Amino acid sequence: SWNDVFQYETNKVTRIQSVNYGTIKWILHMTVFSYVSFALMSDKLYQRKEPLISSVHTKVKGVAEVTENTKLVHGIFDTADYTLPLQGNSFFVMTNYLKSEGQEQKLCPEYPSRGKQCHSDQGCIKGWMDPQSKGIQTGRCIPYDQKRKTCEIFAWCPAEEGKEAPRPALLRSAENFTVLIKNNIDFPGHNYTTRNILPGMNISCTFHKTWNPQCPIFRLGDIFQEIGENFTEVAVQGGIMGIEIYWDCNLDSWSHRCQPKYSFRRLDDKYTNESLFPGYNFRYAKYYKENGMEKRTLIKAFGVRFDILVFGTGGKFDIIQLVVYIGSTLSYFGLATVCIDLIINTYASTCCRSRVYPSCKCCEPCAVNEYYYRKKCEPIVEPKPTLKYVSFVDEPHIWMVDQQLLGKSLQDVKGQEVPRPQTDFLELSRLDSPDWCQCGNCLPSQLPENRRALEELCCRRKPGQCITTSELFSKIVLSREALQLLLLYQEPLLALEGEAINSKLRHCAYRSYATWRFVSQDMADFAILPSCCRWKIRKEFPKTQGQYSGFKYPY
Amino acid sequence: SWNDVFQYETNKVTRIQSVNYGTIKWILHMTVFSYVSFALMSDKLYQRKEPLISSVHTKVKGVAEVTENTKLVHGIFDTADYTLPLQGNSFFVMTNYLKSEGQEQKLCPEYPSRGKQCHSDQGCIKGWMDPQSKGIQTGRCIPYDQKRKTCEIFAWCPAEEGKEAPRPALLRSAENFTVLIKNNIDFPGHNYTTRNILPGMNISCTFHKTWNPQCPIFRLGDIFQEIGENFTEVAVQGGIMGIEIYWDCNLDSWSHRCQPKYSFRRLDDKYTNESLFPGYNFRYAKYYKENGMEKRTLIKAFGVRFDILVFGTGGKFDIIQLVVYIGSTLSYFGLATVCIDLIINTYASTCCRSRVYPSCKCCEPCAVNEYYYRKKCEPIVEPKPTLKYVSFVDEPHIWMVDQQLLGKSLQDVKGQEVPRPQTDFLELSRLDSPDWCQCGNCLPSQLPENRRALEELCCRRKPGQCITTSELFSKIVLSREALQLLLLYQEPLLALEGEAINSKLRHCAYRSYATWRFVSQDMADFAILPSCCRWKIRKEFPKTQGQYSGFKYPY
Amino acid sequence: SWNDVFQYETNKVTRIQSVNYGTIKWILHMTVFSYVSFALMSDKLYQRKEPLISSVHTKVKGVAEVTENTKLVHGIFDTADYTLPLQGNSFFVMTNYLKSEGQEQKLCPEYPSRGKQCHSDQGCIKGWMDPQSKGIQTGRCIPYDQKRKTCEIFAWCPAEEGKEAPRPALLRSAENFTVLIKNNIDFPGHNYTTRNILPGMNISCTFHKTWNPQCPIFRLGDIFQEIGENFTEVAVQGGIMGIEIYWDCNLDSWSHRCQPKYSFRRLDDKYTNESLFPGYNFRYAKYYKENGMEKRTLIKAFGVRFDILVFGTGGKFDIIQLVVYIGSTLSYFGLATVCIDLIINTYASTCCRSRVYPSCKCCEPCAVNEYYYRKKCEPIVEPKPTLKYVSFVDEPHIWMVDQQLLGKSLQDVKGQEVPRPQTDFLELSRLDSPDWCQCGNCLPSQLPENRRALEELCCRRKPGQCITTSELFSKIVLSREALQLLLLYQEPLLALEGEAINSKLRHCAYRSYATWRFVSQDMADFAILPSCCRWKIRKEFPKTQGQYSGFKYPY
Ligand SMILES: Clc1cccc(-n2nnnc2NCc2ccccc2Oc2ccccn2)c1Cl
Ligand SMILES: Clc1cccc(-n2nnnc2NCc2ccccc2Oc2ccccn2)c1Cl
Ligand SMILES: Clc1cccc(-n2nnnc2NCc2ccccc2Oc2ccccn2)c1Cl
Ligand SMILES: Nc1nc2c(ncn2[C@@H]2O[C@H](COP(=O)(O)OP(=O)(O)O)[C@@H](O)[C@H]2O)c(=O)[nH]1
Ligand SMILES: Nc1nc2c(ncn2[C@@H]2O[C@H](COP(=O)(O)OP(=O)(O)O)[C@@H](O)[C@H]2O)c(=O)[nH]1
Ligand SMILES: Nc1nc2c(ncn2[C@@H]2O[C@H](COP(=O)(O)OP(=O)(O)O)[C@@H](O)[C@H]2O)c(=O)[nH]1
Ligand SMILES: *[C@@H]1O[C@H](CO)[C@@H](O)[C@H](O)[C@H]1NC(C)=O
Ligand SMILES: *[C@@H]1O[C@H](CO)[C@@H](O)[C@H](O)[C@H]1NC(C)=O
Ligand SMILES: *[C@@H]1O[C@H](CO)[C@@H](O)[C@H](O)[C@H]1NC(C)=O
Ligand SMILES: *[C@@H]1O[C@H](CO)[C@@H](O)[C@H](O)[C@H]1NC(C)=O
Ligand SMILES: *[C@@H]1O[C@H](CO)[C@@H](O)[C@H](O)[C@H]1NC(C)=O
Ligand SMILES: *[C@@H]1O[C@H](CO)[C@@H](O)[C@H](O)[C@H]1NC(C)=O
Ligand code: NA
Ligand SMILES: [Zn+2]
Ligand SMILES: [Zn+2]
Ligand SMILES: [Zn+2]
Ligand SMILES: [Zn+2]
Ligand SMILES: [Zn+2]
Ligand SMILES: [Zn+2]
Repeated sequence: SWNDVFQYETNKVTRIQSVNYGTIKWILHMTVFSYVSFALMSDKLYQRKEPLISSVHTKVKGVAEVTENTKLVHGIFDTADYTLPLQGNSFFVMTNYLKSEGQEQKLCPEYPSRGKQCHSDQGCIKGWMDPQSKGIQTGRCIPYDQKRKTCEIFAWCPAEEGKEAPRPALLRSAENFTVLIKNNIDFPGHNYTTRNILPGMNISCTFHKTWNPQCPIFRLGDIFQEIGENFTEVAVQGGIMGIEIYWDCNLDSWSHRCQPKYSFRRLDDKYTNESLFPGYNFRYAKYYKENGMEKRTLIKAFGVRFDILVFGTGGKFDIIQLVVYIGSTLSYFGLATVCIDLIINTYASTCCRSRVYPSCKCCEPCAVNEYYYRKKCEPIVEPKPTLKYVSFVDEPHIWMVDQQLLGKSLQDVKGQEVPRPQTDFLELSRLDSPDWCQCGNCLPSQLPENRRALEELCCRRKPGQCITTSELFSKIVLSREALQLLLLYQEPLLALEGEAINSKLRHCAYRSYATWRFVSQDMADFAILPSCCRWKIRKEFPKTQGQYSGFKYPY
Repeated sequence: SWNDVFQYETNKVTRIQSVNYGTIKWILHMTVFSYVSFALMSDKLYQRKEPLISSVHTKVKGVAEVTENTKLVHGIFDTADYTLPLQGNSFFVMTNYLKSEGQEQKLCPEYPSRGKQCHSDQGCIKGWMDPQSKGIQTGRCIPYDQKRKTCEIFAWCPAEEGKEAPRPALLRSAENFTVLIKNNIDFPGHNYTTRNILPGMNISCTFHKTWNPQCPIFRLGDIFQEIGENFTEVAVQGGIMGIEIYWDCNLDSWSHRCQPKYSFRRLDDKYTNESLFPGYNFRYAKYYKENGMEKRTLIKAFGVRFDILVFGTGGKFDIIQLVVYIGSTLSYFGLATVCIDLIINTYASTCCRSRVYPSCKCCEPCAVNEYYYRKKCEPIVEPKPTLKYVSFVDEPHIWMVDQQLLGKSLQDVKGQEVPRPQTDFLELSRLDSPDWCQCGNCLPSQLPENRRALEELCCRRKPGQCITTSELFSKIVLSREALQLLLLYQEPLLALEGEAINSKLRHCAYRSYATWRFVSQDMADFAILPSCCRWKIRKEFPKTQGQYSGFKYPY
Repeated sequence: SWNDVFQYETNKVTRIQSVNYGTIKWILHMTVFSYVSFALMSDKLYQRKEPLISSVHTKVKGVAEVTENTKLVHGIFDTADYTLPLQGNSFFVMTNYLKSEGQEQKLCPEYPSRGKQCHSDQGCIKGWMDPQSKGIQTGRCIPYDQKRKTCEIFAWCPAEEGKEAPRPALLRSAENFTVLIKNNIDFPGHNYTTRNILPGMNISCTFHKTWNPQCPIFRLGDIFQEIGENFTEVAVQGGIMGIEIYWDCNLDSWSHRCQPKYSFRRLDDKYTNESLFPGYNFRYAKYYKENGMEKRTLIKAFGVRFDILVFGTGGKFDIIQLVVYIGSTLSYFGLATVCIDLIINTYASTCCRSRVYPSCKCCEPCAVNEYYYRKKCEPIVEPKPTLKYVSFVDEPHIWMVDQQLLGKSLQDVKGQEVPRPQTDFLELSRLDSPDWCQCGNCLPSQLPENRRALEELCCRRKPGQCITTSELFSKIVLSREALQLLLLYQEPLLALEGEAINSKLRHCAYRSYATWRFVSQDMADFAILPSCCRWKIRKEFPKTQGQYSGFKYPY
């Protein structure tokens, strides 16, 4: 069994000197290789990709001059006046405000915003909380001014909720403010970190997608203008703007590159329903005790929230990824074999000559695929007991019968026609009768009736001379000298005495007939001799005791 | 060499008409195809997936009525009173508070919380910072009330740290508050963006996992109740709640779909140790100068922080992903071949007939695999110098010797038994002696002693008649006419003169014996002639000058 | 066609008893298997990986004692005095501050920071906004102190912008503060959630990478010291520090593990340009009305922003991932076949014996690959009309001509030399003349001139005796008895009358010569008979009417 370990199996192959097939093979191989390499390079499937972790630090610069009114009030706003302490992934710049000073808890008329003007105390509801007004209704319609009256609410008073944002925006100058963004990223798996500002960078730059695509200083109005948004209009009610920072980073030494790409995107819907809080604002309150009364000053601050969104991946060569990709793509290199074998097996079909070629004679030279097919494939048949082969001297083909004989004579049974194999020319280049019978020599079978129909076969389908009348039958089958010579060839020291030699000669005659007619040993093994030939052989080599056994299943 | 380019190699194959094998093959092919397709469709391995980038904007609605006590104090809380300006990925709603007004830097008794009541100045430590009390101890135990005394600390005074949160929570009405969540997402690789609110959506809706699973307006109490949490109890000390927004988005036109799925999850541990800050609170201070004294008002605000967590992927068809998947799965289509070849090579074994079949005769019909194996495999042996083949007329098999001869005669040397090949019946269907010897005809070798044992072989293992006594030996081996005919067949214009013709006839006789006995040319090449036959041949075709060279290694 | 369904094709293979090839095959198989398994286990390519979603809750503990100056002012700072309400992914600890109390809108001298000292009103610019000073210049150079004068600005006054941060930092004690971090993560795809604090954990612990690598309580100074950063110096101007929490989590039951790894990283550049806002600070304003004047108190707060960065993946077994990996790696198991077949086809080359072996005789035993190659490959040639084979009795090889004959005689045409196939020894082990001619027997062709050169071939290249003079030619080719015997073998009941039998005998003689000389039937089919032999055959079997057709293309 140890030799069973030291075995190598290699496939048998046939080789063709064909220009067409070799050319097609190499073309397909090159195509597969080119696509595989292109995909590998384009998608960098040799790399392991890791997402980044980011930190953002922002700084806003700018002073706004605000002139508002009775009297002309001039003032300015600095960063502490329009920005919040947060300086990370988001920052807020106030662009407009409404302020209510000295609020007190008490009853006051609800502000007459859209559809808040009541006509009778029936319209008002006692105890009902109005989230819009931010107070509790007392169910009384009371005057708000000379020509309007509204529901009385308990709230911080005076209540200006629902008041329209001032137009134009008070902090319009914010269009001209600048923000510096510092972005630190890291790929912890690859142990790589970098930042968006490097030594030698200019500090007086201002971002431009063309001239200065790497300056991290942005004018807000320019941010809006780059994407077709009007800062002046958004400043009235506010909005949300995104600054996207994309890092497509290659961390391989021979191709190292990691720099940010900046882009902008509005994040609030422009056509938001008035009931879904259009824009962006928040209310900030300060609380103080004055005159023994606890009071509140509220500012409703409209502005733009800038969301800084940082995303990306870092790639570095990984051998396991490349190995997996190559394995995934290796099987595509059998395309040439699949296609050319398909061509060979398709043009080897007979129908491709009888029908296709007459219509199109350009494909006539493609008949050589029959030769390739016969040199490539060896068809064989499952050797099961009902398998039988018969040959008729009148006909040139062989007939295969692969069904049980339900009493019907094998002569009458139909069968699948198959070609007669060609005998090797090298080896050849040497020196009252039964109704089913018509050769005048067959005899009734001598087996049990259950299996008598097997031996009820003749040498031909039509009346004529028996095959055994030929001298070849006696030369090959009944020539005792030839059979003894064959047996001696197999058993040099054979003893020619007894009935055993007679049986051996009878079997050799059966084999000789079967090999002469069916040629192939696979067919010869399952062949069936005609009754005439069988009984002639048996008469030439009689069996003293017992009746003849007949054909036996080799398996 | 150019013709070497234009070559196509195709594998030689044998074909079997078998119902069982074809059925198994197609079943396995269909199984592999079905699993591959199912996996591709289920996991959408034809798609490239990209993670989303998100922006969240929240708005809380609701007014709380608070009645607290000496006197009955009625007041209300609006959004500016219980929410912070931040409206992004997280928002905070105050549900309870403790307020300390008019704090001053001075010495005060430490608040008598759990285990903070001292009995003597020894318990207190001078200069020690207590993070719980948030002051510096002076090492003196001083009275706090009539019946308790605590360590004196320098801190903002009066100090109420450690005071229990009021129960029930003052802002319980917050259960009935609502929040509107607006979520904007983008897949920048796929250049796709959408939002969680679309035109035509109802505004008076309230979220429900069944009735309104797409309304982005949520009642906080409902959020808690959906996951078995009690808002009333959490409101006392606070907590953290997660609102998860999942985007499983398909961006293919024929299957386009991108909508959010909402879900809730508590993020703070319910059974947190009292020493690990259970709940959620923060302390907010306002500073003011009154009476020339700089004072502080501190509010300890308990509440629920809502964390909005947005995650998901967007898939779109990619040809390279599909190609990689198909390549990864192509090799699974050789399963049918592997399994059926395994069956053929396993049932071709001899042991599978001698032992297995008697126990189970259902497997008797599976002996046909021997035929398939012999039609599929051609075993060959490495042709190395020690390779030899011998045949004995008494025995029916061949004996292979593959070891060096250490003086021992080849007759005595043991060998591996191998079958005698079958001669093509088509070609056959034609017209004082040494101790190791027992045929009475062998002679001692005439080589040098170092290699004499090679030629010390007989024609049989047991006493009997020599093979050469048969007429076949003279007909085939010693028939000068036959050998001349063979030589002329190979060399039509051969000259029959000199000793060269004698040598050629001797070699042809050796070849004829080797082909007759061993049949196969692979075995014939490495065969060894018996001494009797060899010396008989040499006598029939004597060599005038020199001793005979003997067997030569073909390689 | 139904039988076409029930077919199984298996490859024909040859088997070699070789120790070297089997050993190499098993070594390569084991190598491929070992690498595949190692990669699968190391990279856990059987797992589907999901990114986590995180929530962070922080709590800072500590009290700072600050003694600052005229008079000695002693005070303390608690969490509400140096922390902001936010307690999520980032938190801020104030380490230094500059405070400006009682600011008013009015004109004031610009603070004399680096290069802000003007000498004349020309240096100042009217109406220019200075983001550094945060005011509007009036274009007047006015005194700031006794020995310096600066540009007058309208701003919040007094303006201290540009003033140096105090050194040493006032809140140095913050080195000794602690922060507790609570981190909740979830893998929603795998439906797994955990947290960084579990029951039974010690509460008095403090983080250490060696002793306490799992305590989520961190001293800030220790955070800095672990990565070689000086808290004392960073406290003056501030900075940003990252606390990274990595979750490498395996969610398989047999290998379950999910715990955090903590690490630190400075996120602000240490060598930042003074014009790019080095450090970290923000300005916070409180607004109040005093004496009827609206005033502002501004604090410029320097400190450390701590960014808590949480990242990681969770893996769980997926069958589809494993199936894809196995399919991707299956094709690597053909390496043994590729390599050994390459060896066989490379050492089967002739040049590898004539040249390589003499230089290196260690490779002499590798000549056995010629036997393997001839037992493995069957070369065949495309059967196209110009294909011809010729043989010359003087020469021992065959000559293939694969080009059109442009009138030149086939005798003169050159051709590709090919070996003569070996005849099966088993079958063999039996009983005025044209200028191009030199055998004295050839005759001019009798075809049309367009195709006469095909038949203008002789039996030899050099003068000598004709092949047909041999008795073998008459025995094999002209033996009428042998040809009739062959025809009867193929057609047992053949009728020997008419000219049809003569034509059959002529064709059989052509076939016999072609098989005798070219041996292979593939070459015999396209062989060309010499004129001498052809005309001798035709004379022996004359054609009564019509001229002889000649060679015909089989396809
Ligand atoms: Cl969004 C935001 C961010 C940061 C701070 C604030 N707050 N909070 N309280 N006040 C402000 N800003 C200042 C201010 C706002 C409106 C009206 C008057 C006013 O005072 C003056 C007086 C003179 C010149 C300039 N401003 C806000 Cl609302
Ligand atoms: Cl968490 C948070 C978010 C947003 C704001 C605050 N702040 N900061 N300072 N005050 C508040 N809210 C108001 C307030 C809280 C407690 C007690 C009294 C009180 O005032 C009144 C008086 C009458 C009616 C209602 N409230 C906080 Cl603590
Ligand atoms: Cl960053 C930040 C976070 C949180 C709060 C604040 N604010 N905002 N306003 N004041 C503070 N802190 C308090 C304070 C800061 C500087 C000087 C004096 C001072 O008051 C006293 C008085 C006695 C003892 C201690 N402090 C800031 Cl600046
Ligand atoms: N192929 C084939 N073999 C046959 C046929 N008849 C007999 N045999 C073989 O010949 C043997 C039986 O010969 P037979 O003389 O009838 O048996 P006997 O009773 O021992 O004399 C069996 O092994 C059969 O395989 C036949 O028609 N075709
Ligand atoms: N297979 C085989 N070949 C043999 C044997 N003896 C001789 N030969 C072959 O015959 C040739 C030598 O014949 P021999 O008459 O001894 O050589 P001589 O000295 O030239 O006459 C060699 O090429 C051998 O391959 C044998 O026993 N077996
Ligand atoms: N291979 C080969 N075949 C030949 C040659 N000459 C004739 N044939 C074959 O012999 C047949 C023609 O024989 P021929 O006597 O000339 O034809 P006829 O006119 O019917 O008598 C054709 O089918 C040819 O394939 C030859 O030189 N080589
Ligand atoms: C922005 O700056 C330009 C140039 O100084 C000025 O013309 C423009 O009016 C400014 N915009 C606003 C809104 O003040
Ligand atoms: C931008 O908005 C402002 C305010 O409504 C308006 O005056 C101005 O014309 C707008 N500009 C454009 C280009 O729409
Ligand atoms: C919530 O609203 C319902 C219906 O108005 C009311 O019955 C309930 O008391 C409210 N909850 C609280 C805590 O006020
Ligand atoms: C919820 O908590 C409150 C406060 O402790 C309690 O009164 C109420 O019974 C609780 N409800 C449930 C269902 O546990
Ligand atoms: C930190 O604490 C240690 C031990 O109490 C003390 O020696 C050191 O001075 C403290 N650091 C500062 C900056 O106060
Ligand atoms: C840390 O910084 C402080 C402030 O500059 C300095 O006094 C101290 O020597 C520094 N320590 C080290 C180790 O550099
Ligand atoms: Na594969
Ligand atoms: Zn008959
Ligand atoms: Zn008959
Ligand atoms: Zn002997
Ligand atoms: Zn003998
Ligand atoms: Zn000639
Ligand atoms: Zn000739």
